[PDB]
Amino acid sequence: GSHMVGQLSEGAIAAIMQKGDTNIKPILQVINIRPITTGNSPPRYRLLMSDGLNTLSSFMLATQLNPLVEEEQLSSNCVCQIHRFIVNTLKDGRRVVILMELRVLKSAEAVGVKIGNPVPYNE
Repeated sequence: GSHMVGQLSEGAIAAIMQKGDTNIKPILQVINIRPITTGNSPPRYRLLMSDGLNTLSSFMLATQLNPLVEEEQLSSNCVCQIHRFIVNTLKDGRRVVILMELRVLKSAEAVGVKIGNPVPYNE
């Protein structure tokens, strides 16, 4: 039947990393979430995300969305649709993608596994 990767926006990560058009609404799977060091500032969560074809490790959650992580709605394996995001390219070429607005379409436990065979984007 229909493959699980059919749920994900295959090619969105390449598009974001090349064209940088933020007027798209890609559906992505969360692979991992990690808090980073922030000192006296609110926690920031870095995400490893998948579009089914690629993963990218440089996604960041806007802190306004921290409750999604802290109340355990946005977690490893869940599928989200991104509705607003910002691209911030660093001096070394790394392109950080900041997720501002999103919908959790399908919970981690309704998915259950990492979907497909995505490979890290590095081109």
